[PDB]
Amino acid sequence: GAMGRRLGVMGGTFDPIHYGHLVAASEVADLFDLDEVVFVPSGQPVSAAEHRYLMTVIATASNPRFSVSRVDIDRGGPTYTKDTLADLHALHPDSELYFTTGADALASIMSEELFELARFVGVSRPGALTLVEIPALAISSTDCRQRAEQSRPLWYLMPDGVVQYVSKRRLYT
Amino acid sequence: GAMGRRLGVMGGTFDPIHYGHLVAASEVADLFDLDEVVFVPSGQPWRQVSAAEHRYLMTVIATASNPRFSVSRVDIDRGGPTYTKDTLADLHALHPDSELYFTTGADALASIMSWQGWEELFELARFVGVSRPGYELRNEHITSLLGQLAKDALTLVEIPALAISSTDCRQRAEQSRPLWYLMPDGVVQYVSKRRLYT
Ligand SMILES: NC(=O)c1ccc[n+]([C@@H]2O[C@H](COP(=O)([O-])OP(=O)(O)OC[C@H]3O[C@@H](n4cnc5c(N)ncnc54)[C@H](OP(=O)(O)O)[C@@H]3O)[C@@H](O)[C@H]2O)c1
Ligand SMILES: NC(=O)c1ccc[n+]([C@@H]2O[C@H](COP(=O)([O-])OP(=O)(O)OC[C@H]3O[C@@H](n4cnc5c(N)ncnc54)[C@H](OP(=O)(O)O)[C@@H]3O)[C@@H](O)[C@H]2O)c1
Repeated sequence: GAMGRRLGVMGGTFDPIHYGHLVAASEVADLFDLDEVVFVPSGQPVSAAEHRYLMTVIATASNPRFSVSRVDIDRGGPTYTKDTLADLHALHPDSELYFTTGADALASIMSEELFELARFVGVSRPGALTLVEIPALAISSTDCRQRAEQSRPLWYLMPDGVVQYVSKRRLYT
Repeated sequence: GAMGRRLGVMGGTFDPIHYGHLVAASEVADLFDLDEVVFVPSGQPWRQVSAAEHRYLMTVIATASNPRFSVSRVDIDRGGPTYTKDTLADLHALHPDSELYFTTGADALASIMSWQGWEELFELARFVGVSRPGYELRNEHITSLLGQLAKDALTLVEIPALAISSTDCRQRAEQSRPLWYLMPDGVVQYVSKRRLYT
């Protein structure tokens, strides 16, 4: 990008992924001049990992600057962000890494050397380490699961392909 | 539908249309058992908006894939300032056997409720005010007006996705910031190709 090789790392459970996440990634990419945003579904932080992976693949497929990595899922065991960053650094060693996730998740992970590996960006609804406010994050995976539980439509909260994956695999019923 | 023939009427300026609007229409359709939602881009405002045809076309682009959404020209072709009374009369004439459910933003519905002659609107349609998070009615006259209304005549529904606003979209466009995932791809491209907020 304009500020050198930079890579977003969008950590999350994504159960399900939705337009709030996609908007957040898109915004964070623009603000920090990122070349790409790798979505990394957590292995073990909840639907099976293959579902969360495929929903993320379906959702990001059409964007040339988004991709999905299985590094946390394929590692096995609990998911640590130091391992995610190590793996992604090994793949893109000439890029500066920008780890992006929900601000609340980011408030907990800091319970040290993580800052040697990456810059951290916390996203939330409004109200080194940077906080970015995203109005579309009023959409949440919790509402999405409840709507699916109650048989209410998910249209326009997420890509059609993800609306259909959730319905076809009966994910939250 | 499950409670009879019902048509959603989704009234707005739509400058631009966004996923908020589309989520709102989809949710109200489900909540009120509506067979169809007709989007009605507004004509002249009561303020500078993009030309009516742009707003018409973004709305067509955005609703095309949905079998239950359509777009009407009745307000853009009437001319003068848009009165929802005229919208409803026109749509009533066109869909004589449907109960109409006029749906718009809660703040706009309050303005409609402030207009002299509001009573005759409820002879033509039921009303749904869609609000975003943090919405509060701060009008004691309008609050008392709600008590004049029959059961199910007016319903308020909070839609988290209406945090996305047309005002924020126009600002993002003005600031060369991406609109991806706030609105359908076709609408992002329309805005860019017609250079709407430059
Ligand atoms: N020890 C560790 O290294 C450790 C510990 C905890 C978390 N983490 C990491 O933190 C990340 C987040 O974990 P999680 O999703 O399981 O947290 P979570 O507890 O499921 O969610 C916390 C909040 O963050 C939001 N959120 C999560 N991921 C997001 C994203 N990428 N973009 C925007 N909002 C997002 C959530 O909204 P939605 O529900 O709508 O997504 C929710 O409001 C993962 O990469 C995980 O590996 C690491
Ligand atoms: N006296 C009258 O009969 C009278 C007077 C005024 C308006 N109206 C009618 O009221 C409707 C709204 O007018 P407008 O768009 O010009 O109002 P507006 O002032 O531009 O909108 C006020 C608020 O309502 C939201 N909103 C508008 N239409 C919406 C919709 N269909 N669904 C969800 N949120 C919506 C707006 O969000 P966004 O910016 O994101 O859309 C904004 O937060 C139109 O059909 C208009 O003809 C009638």
